Amino acid sequence: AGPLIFVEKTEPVGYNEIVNIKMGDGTVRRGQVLDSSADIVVVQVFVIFTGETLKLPASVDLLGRILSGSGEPRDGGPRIVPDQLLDINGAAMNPYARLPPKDFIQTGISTIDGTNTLVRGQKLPIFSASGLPHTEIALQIARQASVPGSESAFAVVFAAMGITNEEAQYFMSDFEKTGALERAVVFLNLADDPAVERIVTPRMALTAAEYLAYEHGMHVLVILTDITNYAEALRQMGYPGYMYTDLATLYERAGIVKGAKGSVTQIPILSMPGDDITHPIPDLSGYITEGQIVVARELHRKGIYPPINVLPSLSRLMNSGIGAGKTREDHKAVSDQMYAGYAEGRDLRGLVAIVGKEALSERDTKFLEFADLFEDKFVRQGRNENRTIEDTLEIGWQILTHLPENQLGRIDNKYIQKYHPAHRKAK
Amino acid sequence: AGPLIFVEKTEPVGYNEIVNIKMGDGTVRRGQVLDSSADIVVVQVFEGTIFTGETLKLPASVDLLGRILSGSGEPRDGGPRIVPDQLLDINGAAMNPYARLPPKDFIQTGISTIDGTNTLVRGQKLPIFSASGLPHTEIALQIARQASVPGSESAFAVVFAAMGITNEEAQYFMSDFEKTGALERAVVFLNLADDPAVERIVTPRMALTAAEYLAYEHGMHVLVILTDITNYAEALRQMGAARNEVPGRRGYPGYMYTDLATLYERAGIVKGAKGSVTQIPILSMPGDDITHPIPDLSGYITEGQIVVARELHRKGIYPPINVLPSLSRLMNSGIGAGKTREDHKAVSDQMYAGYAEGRDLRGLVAIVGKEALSERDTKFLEFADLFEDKFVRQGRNENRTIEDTLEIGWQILTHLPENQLGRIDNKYIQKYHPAH
Ligand SMILES: NCCc1ccc(S(=O)(=O)F)cc1
Ligand SMILES: [Cl-]
Ligand SMILES: [Cl-]
Ligand SMILES: [Cl-]
Repeated sequence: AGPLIFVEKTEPVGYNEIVNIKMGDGTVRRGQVLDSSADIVVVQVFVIFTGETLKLPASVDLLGRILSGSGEPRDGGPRIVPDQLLDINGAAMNPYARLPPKDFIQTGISTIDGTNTLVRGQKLPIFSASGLPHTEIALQIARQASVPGSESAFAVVFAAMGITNEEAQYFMSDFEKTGALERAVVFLNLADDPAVERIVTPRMALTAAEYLAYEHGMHVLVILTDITNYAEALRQMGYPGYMYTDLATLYERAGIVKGAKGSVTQIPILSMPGDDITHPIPDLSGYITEGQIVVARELHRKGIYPPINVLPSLSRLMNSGIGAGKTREDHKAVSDQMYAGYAEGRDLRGLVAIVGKEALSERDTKFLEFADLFEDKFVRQGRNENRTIEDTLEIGWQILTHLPENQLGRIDNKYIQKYHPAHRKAK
Repeated sequence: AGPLIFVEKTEPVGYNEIVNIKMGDGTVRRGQVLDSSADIVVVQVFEGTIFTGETLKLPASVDLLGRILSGSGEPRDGGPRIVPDQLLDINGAAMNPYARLPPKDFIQTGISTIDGTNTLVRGQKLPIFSASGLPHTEIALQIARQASVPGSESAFAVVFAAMGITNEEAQYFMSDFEKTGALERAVVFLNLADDPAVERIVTPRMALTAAEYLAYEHGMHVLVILTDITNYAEALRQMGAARNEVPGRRGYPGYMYTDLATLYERAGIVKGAKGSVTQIPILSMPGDDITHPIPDLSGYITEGQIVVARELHRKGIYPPINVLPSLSRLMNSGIGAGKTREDHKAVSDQMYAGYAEGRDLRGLVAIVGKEALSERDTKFLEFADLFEDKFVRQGRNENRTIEDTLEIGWQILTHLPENQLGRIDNKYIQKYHPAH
């Protein structure tokens, strides 16, 4: 029933106790205690205890720290000294502007920047499944993401839920050794930590991102891995009917912030369970309103990292993040043409398995070969290969040369003459 | 080793047996047997350069319409075997029917969350993405009974192919097609769970060959509904050379990586441009990836998808389609003046944006409480309820024309302040808004 609000444990409470919760403006909401850890009370909202909301200790000094799901140090450092104590439920400060997401976030991964571009303020889930490398892709984006040319500084907030010890040490090591830590706040919730902390983890993370974005004028990228495990924690506390509204209190929290010098961008990982007997398939579609990045078993089976299939992927806001002054003027054309040539080449793989390879026409054979060049040169890149959008677009142009120039129906002749390697002038 | 073909069994055969096959075009192929049922052999052919067989054929005639057949094209309806005009091979090699033209123009399914916001166009492949326990079967059957091509000079037909189904489901589909009269414009292929696996593998090939024959030889727009590609894949991963082999590992046969493309290649406008083959495949998320790895179904998703949402199912709403993750990539080629109506794109864009905003505000309401939400936000919050209750919700038997759909859209859009309709041109507000 009713939505979840998190409260600091200041006095003992009982199950089903009726309580008041003090909101950031001095008003109070009433609810009932649902559960609690030793330090955090979970309240369902509709003489008596009046509770304070659970707070994040907020400071620019959160950057470079690795913390638990409850905000406590996990890196052997001192507790955070706060500038502000901010309600993590999201209710003390409305940082979001009524503005659409826009302008480019360069992940350095061609199958996102090139064909499915992430924009500032967007929520763009990675949609994956058991046994696929969504975790490596999330960490690669956390190492590589930037906002080319932005006057606002950039930060990452990386929140991992229900993870093993082994995973935790791997994530800490990767952030530390690459320097990615120095612009990040990292929240790690272990599988064995109290379960209440698992559901507080993304609220801590989004609070930190809102504080950096709005009070320090930053574009902040929040990567949340992964929401299925968060759904699991609600279930443990089919999925509960209130889960769909609860998820909305996570996916409402994204966008450009007031003043438009900062933004909160989310990339949640939505992984489908590999055995629905023990882990039922949750409906996480509420999070998918601005497109998705699809991690595909076919590509992984073929030994290609990252195994992202651009055809089912989409970024509904891409056009607000690309072109002259953002990426390059020819970006939309090249994206459209690669998409169309790869879709045609893939259908032609079907055709070769109907009529045989030697029956395909010479033109069809160019498109068949293009689908292989696309997967081998454009989709495939190294774990630590950080490609600028220029790099991405020039790979695109090189593999597009395999097609007959007269078959480039998605590219304006003005871009063919300016950028196609057969016509472009050396400057 | 190349393509898989399907052959009339006339004697027992062994695995990997070399066979000569007379093809539908009169030429001969040599190939190796992979598997068989009582009456069908699956053969992988060799390029160019013992048992001699003929290919399994569809008995193609316009008199397939009105008939209920098995996966192999045998009658299920107590009628006589089809009398063929032509006997066509079924693997996709027959006819060479497809044009190099883009899909376009409207198919009216009568369901608003398809036509209104994610429009199906002639020649498109638009999958329904769903999961166990959701009503994807009912949606597939509703579109089969309701679909048409408004204003087209070409005749319309449905090919409905159901794979791996129970006897009770088969009984229900027969009754439904018969009782509503949808049968007279349909060919129905029913494959049962306990029919041979190889018959399940042939089932979508029979169906697509019938659709290509009616589209290309008879100038029809044909809508092929395939339910469920997941159950097709669960048969495929146990057939022939795939048995107990693991995707991505040595021993897994190359043809497994291209089989589903032999189904999804088979759609489009046909030569002559008087007809077309449109597919609505059902892709149910299987739930058992660990124990039954199948070919990746994502290859089927290139022109959008219709997403069936358990949230909406649990709220009591049918059809429980969530338009926000749903997409039709070819929608703009099927809408607007002379296809649907000139305000269609604007109304869809505005519904989509208000619904997405309202759904975000269900999160903000939970964060701050209803009493704290602004008057403007409350109107959008309410709009997402009106969208779900009035536009998404429609009856199983309710066939809305596109005009019925746009009119419901306008009505619910009057709940928003007119100055908040930023995706609708003023020309359209004055012409079509209920207050003007
Ligand atoms: N808001 C209630 C209106 C309504 C309308 C139809 C149904 S149903 O039984 O067909 F699912 C349920 C509720
Ligand atoms: Cl902790
Ligand atoms: Cl669910
Ligand atoms: Cl695969």
